[PDB]
Amino acid sequence: QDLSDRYESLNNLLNRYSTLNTLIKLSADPSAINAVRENLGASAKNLIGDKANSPAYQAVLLAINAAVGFWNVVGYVTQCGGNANGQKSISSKTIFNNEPGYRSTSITCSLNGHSPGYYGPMSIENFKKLNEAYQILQTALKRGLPALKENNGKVNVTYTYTCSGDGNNNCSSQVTGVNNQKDGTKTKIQTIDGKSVTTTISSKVVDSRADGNTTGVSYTEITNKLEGVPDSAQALLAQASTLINTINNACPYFHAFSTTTGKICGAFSEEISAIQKMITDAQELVNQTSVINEHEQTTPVGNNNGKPFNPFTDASFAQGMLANASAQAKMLNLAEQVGQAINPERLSGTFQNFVKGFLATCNNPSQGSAPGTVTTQTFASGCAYVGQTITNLKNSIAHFGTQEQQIQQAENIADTLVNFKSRYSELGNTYNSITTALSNIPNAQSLQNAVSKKNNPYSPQGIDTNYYLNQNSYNQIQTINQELK
Ligand SMILES: CC(=O)N[C@H]1[C@H](O[C@@H]2[C@@H](O)[C@H](O)O[C@H](CO)[C@@H]2O)O[C@H](CO)[C@@H](O[C@@H]2O[C@@H](C)[C@@H](O)[C@@H](O)[C@@H]2O)[C@@H]1O[C@@H]1O[C@H](CO)[C@H](O)[C@H](O)[C@H]1O[C@@H]1O[C@@H](C)[C@@H](O)[C@@H](O)[C@@H]1O
Repeated sequence: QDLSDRYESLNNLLNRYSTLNTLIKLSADPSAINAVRENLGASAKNLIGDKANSPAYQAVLLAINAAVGFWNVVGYVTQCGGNANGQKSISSKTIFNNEPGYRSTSITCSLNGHSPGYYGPMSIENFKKLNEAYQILQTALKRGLPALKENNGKVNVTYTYTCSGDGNNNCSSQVTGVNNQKDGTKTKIQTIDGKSVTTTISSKVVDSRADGNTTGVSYTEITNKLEGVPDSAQALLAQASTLINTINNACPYFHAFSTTTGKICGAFSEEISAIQKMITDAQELVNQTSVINEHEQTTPVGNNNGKPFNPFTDASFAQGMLANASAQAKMLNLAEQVGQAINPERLSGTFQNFVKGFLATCNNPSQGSAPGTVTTQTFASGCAYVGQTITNLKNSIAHFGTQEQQIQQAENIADTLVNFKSRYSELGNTYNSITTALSNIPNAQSLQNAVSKKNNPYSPQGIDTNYYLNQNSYNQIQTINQELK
């Protein structure tokens, strides 16, 4: 009926009025503002300092694990080969160790007679980039990711690959930088995510007839040791980004899922799309960290010398407090978005099957294997704890409800303080709208005292009007409103 709508609208406005009235009062009381500030600094600590219990940590971890896991699933079908500078080769076998190959802990790039590129074999230049990102990630994950507040942790990373076959120049001193291919070294300063890392490149030739060589051919083995690689959230998401984008940029031929021959960037476009979005949301989330750290909540507000707190003039801290609280809300929203992108309960079709049946599983034999473990059975499965990270992310979000409420409270109070005059007018304006709604309901003379107000020229806080709610009238209004229907 018409009248139900009038009672519903009025009940809602009375709820709003009462909440705004409370926001005004909270914003004029330093002991309440201080408790909300303290709760806000404590949630920040949680988000940025904790692991298991931080949705921010779990969302970063999930973005990283999705990328590593994607490669563990599709690597073994992805074709690679050729000689340096992305050139076609005749007989170049280049093997990368600690990679999820078909029944192997290496991937063999041995596609001869076809020019590397889009819908062809991945060039060795791209595989070298992909593989370095993958080794950094797997090494960092085995050791464990630091909390979002530790941005200067470091890891050492070592990996090896070999070249064999007549004319293979992917391990030549020209390409590696070493003094002598048979027995050589080169050290340089390499930039990774804006940091300087020391890199040591070693080269040796193992002759076909050397002791311990069961392969029946001569090969060159190249060792890359990176010391001091950054393992921060930021740096590892950059590596996850490099890994996924290098796969997309190369878009290589594969040869095996809903498709069993094609190009990786096509048959797996939906998965790539989700994982890029996860990395980007996680990076934006990590960017919110710096806003949080810049606006700390440790100092009590209010004047300490007897001056009553005046919200019009004594609230210069509120802008920082709003930036902080808004940035923490933003971190939660993004973390939730990382989770939604890959959660199999929200997916359908071949994307759901890829996630449940491949990405989120591990074929490694056993408490499962540690993170960063590659075995002869990894291929076609994620082996990156992706199923359990989805779960730990959903759970950390659900158990962060306490802090989510406190973040909301701080956003509301800080917004009020930043905009005090304007929020205090809005209270008055909500009053005025209620007074009209009241005047336009039937026979209801005894409800017209539901709100009232009084002048107070003496407020030491500039709060020259007091706003009231009559509890009886409110209750009656609430009953009447429920009783339709
Ligand atoms: C090709 C090839 O691998 N040639 C290397 C050779 O053995 C081969 C045996 O694998 C196989 O059983 O027979 C084949 C003949 O059909 C091969 O020849 O082994 C020798 C000695 O161990 C390698 O030579 C040495 O290492 C090089 C870098 C150089 O210092 C030599 O002076 C040293 O003796 C030989 O490698 C090739 O050597 C030539 C010069 O003879 C060129 O340097 C060439 O670049 C080089 O091949 C390259 O290095 C290989 C070790 C291997 O990684 C290959 O893929 C790469 O292209």
